[PDB]
Amino acid sequence: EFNPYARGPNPTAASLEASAGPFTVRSFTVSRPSGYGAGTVYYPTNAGGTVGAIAIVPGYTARQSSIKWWGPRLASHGFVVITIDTNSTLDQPESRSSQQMAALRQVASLNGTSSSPIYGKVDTARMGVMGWSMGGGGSLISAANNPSLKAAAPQAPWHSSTNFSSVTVPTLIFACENDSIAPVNSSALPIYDSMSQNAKQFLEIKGGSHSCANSGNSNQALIGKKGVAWMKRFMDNDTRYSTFACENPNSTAVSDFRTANCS
Ligand SMILES: *[C@@H]1O[C@H](CO)[C@@H](O)[C@H](O)[C@H]1NC(C)=O
Ligand SMILES: *[C@@H]1O[C@H](CO)[C@@H](O)[C@H](O)[C@H]1NC(C)=O
Ligand SMILES: *[C@@H]1O[C@H](CO)[C@@H](O)[C@H](O)[C@H]1NC(C)=O
Ligand SMILES: *[C@@H]1O[C@H](CO)[C@@H](O)[C@H](O)[C@H]1NC(C)=O
Repeated sequence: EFNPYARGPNPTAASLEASAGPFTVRSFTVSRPSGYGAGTVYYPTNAGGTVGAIAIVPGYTARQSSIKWWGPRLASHGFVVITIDTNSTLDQPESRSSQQMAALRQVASLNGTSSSPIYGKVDTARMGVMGWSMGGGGSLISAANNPSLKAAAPQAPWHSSTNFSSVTVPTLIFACENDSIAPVNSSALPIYDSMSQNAKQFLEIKGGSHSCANSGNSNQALIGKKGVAWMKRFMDNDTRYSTFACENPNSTAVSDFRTANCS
């Protein structure tokens, strides 16, 4: 069927590995954050139609800088992306999930706000969640509590419980092989293995420390391709991205790859 959510040119490995997607990106600081500490909104100026919204949360002690690279990278492919700072840098996963969802709520509110740069740019029914470490755990809590979310793609996630068997949202877990903060064997892989009801994927970056998917990482072509492909496939229902979303990269930079129920 004609997909009313399809945006942008037909993807290629090259187009998805590039630093920038097809759309021009602008950004603004949120003047009065509603339910979180601070936020930057990244948006395409020329997507050609309304686009989904993604909210991204940092890890413990961390700020927008740790996750900022996702803002332009995703927005340039046709998303409105909010990177947040938490109320406290020492907020835990449940609080991070609440704040992530408050950020999505504010982006949806701004779609209806005539003074906003994202006035009329958002499809409030199509949302995604991403984040690092405790903000990754928070993303999985967000998905568990809000199953109408269309996609989740946390990185090096941690939560006090690894049991996300209730999650029905398509979930891509970025993991870091040599993580010594939230070891893969005790955190990311148990989380991945808990999820039985969803499309899901596990992508472990070989030799990576806990920060392996953060701003300034040396694998932006692969990690950015996978994140954009997952969000395109599931937030936009865009089957042009089915092979990019589901494929094993068969990459010497990937130490572990798993996927299930992917189409
Ligand atoms: C974040 O702080 C705002 C402002 O005080 C508040 O409305 C919100 O409830 C806080 N969120 C959490 C999860 O503590
Ligand atoms: C966002 O606003 C635009 C223009 O007013 C509108 O066409 C669109 O439906 C809105 N989004 C949602 C999800 O209602
Ligand atoms: C996770 O929680 C579900 C729901 O209680 C339970 O049936 C299951 O045993 C737990 N799963 C794991 C993977 O420990
Ligand atoms: C991985 O290899 C399989 C089997 O040869 C192939 O179907 C798939 O395209 C490969 N992935 C990439 C990125 O080429």
